[PDB]
Amino acid sequence: ERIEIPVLPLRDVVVYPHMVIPLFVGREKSIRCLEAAMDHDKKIMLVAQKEASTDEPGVNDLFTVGTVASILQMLKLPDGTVKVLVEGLQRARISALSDNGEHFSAKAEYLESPTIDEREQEVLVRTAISQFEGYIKLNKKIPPEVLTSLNSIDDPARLADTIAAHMPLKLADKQSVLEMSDVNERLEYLMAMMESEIDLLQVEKRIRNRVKKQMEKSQREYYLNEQMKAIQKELGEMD
Repeated sequence: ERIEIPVLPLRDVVVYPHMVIPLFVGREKSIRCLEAAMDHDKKIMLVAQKEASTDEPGVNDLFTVGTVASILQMLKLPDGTVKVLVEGLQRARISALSDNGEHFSAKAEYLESPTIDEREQEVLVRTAISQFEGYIKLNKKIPPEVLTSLNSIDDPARLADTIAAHMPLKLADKQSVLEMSDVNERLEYLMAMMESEIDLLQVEKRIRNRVKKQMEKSQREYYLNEQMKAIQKELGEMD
């Protein structure tokens, strides 16, 4: 499906379908289009830029693929900056964009491509939820309950986007997950990201524990030895 709407660049985020996020916008070149799209069926195209998070992005500075996202609110703030809450809807490819003065006009696509063998994908889904489950245990910044809340949800595409959204992926991976149309492939990629992380978090934990035991052993040695002094002193001062 061909769609002809405007593009808002995101400095360092990727907004996945069914992901809700506050964007903070303070440019003379954005808000005016964030309003003109507000009263135009409430739908925005969200494309992230790349290397040198340059405040004045050109036309080659955007990625090929983005997210169509609806606007949940707009809110002027004490410093003149609009907090705009959004929800991502579906991914779409750039045919060609256009810097029409300030904002960006663009065409035109839609995400819609699954895979064969739903037995493999059944397993692969189960493996993914189960890996995430063990992942939040090591992450712990993530609400232990949005795991189980969306443990139910059928949608594999949505499962993968929920996992992507809740992990501290680098941009490149963020976008490559957006760019992958095959839901199986992105589930296996994210399972590779989780595992990598998990390993890293196990290394760091072991290190932190060796380090704590050392601090505690050293501190106690110093205390015991300030004791020995203070006693030898009180003893000398006797006969």
